[PDB]
Amino acid sequence: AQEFVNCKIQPGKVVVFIKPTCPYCRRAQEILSQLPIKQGLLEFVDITATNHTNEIQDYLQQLTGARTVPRVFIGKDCIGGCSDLVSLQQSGELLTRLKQIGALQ
Repeated sequence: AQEFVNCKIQPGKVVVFIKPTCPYCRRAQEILSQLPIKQGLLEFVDITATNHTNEIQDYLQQLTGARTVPRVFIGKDCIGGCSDLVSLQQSGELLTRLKQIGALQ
Protein backbone atom coordinates (compact mmCIF):
# COMPACT_ATOMS: atom_id res chain seq x y z
CA ALA A 1 0.00 0.00 0.00
CA GLN A 2 1.90 3.07 -1.32
CA GLU A 3 -0.80 5.38 -2.78
CA PHE A 4 -2.65 5.84 0.56
CA VAL A 5 0.15 7.79 2.28
CA ASN A 6 1.48 9.11 -1.06
CA CYS A 7 -1.78 10.84 -2.10
CA LYS A 8 -2.82 11.71 1.50
CA ILE A 9 0.16 14.08 1.85
CA GLN A 10 0.39 17.29 -0.19
CA PRO A 11 2.44 20.50 0.14
CA GLY A 12 0.47 23.17 2.07
CA LYS A 13 -1.09 20.70 4.59
CA VAL A 14 0.18 19.36 7.96
CA VAL A 15 -0.70 15.68 7.46
CA VAL A 16 0.26 13.30 10.32
CA PHE A 17 -0.08 9.52 10.03
CA ILE A 18 -1.27 8.05 13.39
CA LYS A 19 -3.02 5.09 15.05
CA PRO A 20 -5.17 5.52 18.22
CA THR A 21 -3.35 2.44 19.66
CA CYS A 22 -0.05 4.40 19.74
CA PRO A 23 0.15 6.33 23.07
CA TYR A 24 2.70 8.45 21.16
CA CYS A 25 0.07 9.59 18.63
CA ARG A 26 -1.85 11.22 21.55
CA ARG A 27 1.31 13.19 22.47
CA ALA A 28 1.77 14.39 18.90
CA GLN A 29 -1.93 15.41 18.85
CA GLU A 30 -1.59 17.86 21.75
CA ILE A 31 1.96 18.88 20.77
CA LEU A 32 0.86 19.82 17.27
CA SER A 33 -2.74 20.98 18.00
CA GLN A 34 -1.42 23.35 20.76
CA LEU A 35 0.16 25.54 18.01
CA PRO A 36 -1.81 28.23 16.03
CA ILE A 37 -2.07 26.66 12.53
CA LYS A 38 -4.27 27.31 9.47
CA GLN A 39 -7.61 25.59 10.02
CA GLY A 40 -7.92 22.34 8.05
CA LEU A 41 -4.15 21.94 7.57
CA LEU A 42 -3.60 19.76 10.66
CA GLU A 43 -4.92 16.35 9.58
CA PHE A 44 -4.24 13.29 11.72
CA VAL A 45 -4.65 10.51 9.10
CA ASP A 46 -5.17 7.03 10.53
CA ILE A 47 -3.10 3.87 9.72
CA THR A 48 -5.60 1.26 11.08
CA ALA A 49 -9.10 2.81 10.50
CA THR A 50 -9.37 2.09 6.73
CA ASN A 51 -6.17 0.37 5.54
CA HIS A 52 -3.29 -1.98 6.54
CA THR A 53 -0.89 -0.48 9.15
CA ASN A 54 1.47 -3.39 8.38
CA GLU A 55 1.81 -2.32 4.71
CA ILE A 56 1.67 1.50 5.03
CA GLN A 57 4.12 1.48 7.96
CA ASP A 58 6.65 -0.50 5.84
CA TYR A 59 6.06 1.88 2.92
CA LEU A 60 6.59 4.82 5.36
CA GLN A 61 9.85 3.05 6.35
CA GLN A 62 11.08 3.26 2.75
CA LEU A 63 9.60 6.70 1.94
CA THR A 64 10.71 8.49 5.19
CA GLY A 65 13.48 6.30 6.80
CA ALA A 66 11.30 4.97 9.67
CA ARG A 67 7.98 3.11 10.09
CA THR A 68 7.17 3.90 13.70
CA VAL A 69 4.40 6.43 14.34
CA PRO A 70 3.21 9.15 14.84
CA ARG A 71 4.73 10.37 11.54
CA VAL A 72 4.42 14.13 10.94
CA PHE A 73 4.43 15.44 7.33
CA ILE A 74 4.65 19.25 7.39
CA GLY A 75 3.80 20.07 3.71
CA LYS A 76 5.35 17.06 1.89
CA ASP A 77 8.32 17.05 4.34
CA CYS A 78 8.30 14.20 6.87
CA ILE A 79 9.89 15.84 9.93
CA GLY A 80 10.22 12.48 11.72
CA GLY A 81 8.41 10.87 14.65
CA CYS A 82 7.38 12.31 18.03
CA SER A 83 11.00 12.24 19.30
CA ASP A 84 11.95 14.71 16.54
CA LEU A 85 8.60 16.51 16.95
CA VAL A 86 9.49 17.20 20.61
CA SER A 87 12.86 18.79 19.55
CA LEU A 88 11.25 20.89 16.87
CA GLN A 89 8.55 22.04 19.35
CA GLN A 90 11.04 22.83 22.19
CA SER A 91 13.69 24.36 19.83
CA GLY A 92 10.78 26.07 18.04
CA GLU A 93 12.14 24.71 14.70
CA LEU A 94 8.62 23.32 14.00
CA LEU A 95 7.10 26.84 13.84
CA THR A 96 9.50 27.91 11.05
CA ARG A 97 9.03 24.49 9.32
CA LEU A 98 5.24 25.00 9.36
CA LYS A 99 4.98 28.65 8.35
CA GLN A 100 6.82 27.94 5.10
CA ILE A 101 3.77 25.79 4.11
CA GLY A 102 1.45 28.78 4.92
CA ALA A 103 0.28 27.31 8.26
CA LEU A 104 0.54 29.63 11.22
CA GLN A 105 -2.34 32.11 11.46
